[PDB]
Amino acid sequence: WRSEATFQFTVERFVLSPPCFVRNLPWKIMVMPRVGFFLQCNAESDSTSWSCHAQAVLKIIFSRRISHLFFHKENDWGFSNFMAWKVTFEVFVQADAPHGV
Repeated sequence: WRSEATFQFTVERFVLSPPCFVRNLPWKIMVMPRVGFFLQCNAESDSTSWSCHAQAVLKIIFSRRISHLFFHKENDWGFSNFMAWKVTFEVFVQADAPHGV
C-alpha cells in the first residue's frame, strides 16, 4: 500500500524483474535491446478498469523520468532508446491512488 518506492534490477549476462508492489499494484522493470528500459504495472491482471497515474525516474547504475497513467492497454511505459547498446537498473515510482480496483 506504500504510495512510492525505489527498486532496482540487475541483469546478468547483459527481460523482467520481480514485482514491487506500490499502491497495491505489481510494478516491474523491463529491459531489452531496442537498450529499452520500461516500467510495467499490473500486467498480470485480466482486469480492464484499473488505472494508476504515476511518475517515475528510470535509472541505470543517468536516469530518465516519465509521467503516465497506466491502465489496461498502456501498462508498460518507458524508453525504447533509453541509452545506446552485468548492469543494474533503478526505478523510483511515486503513484497516487488507483481508481477502479
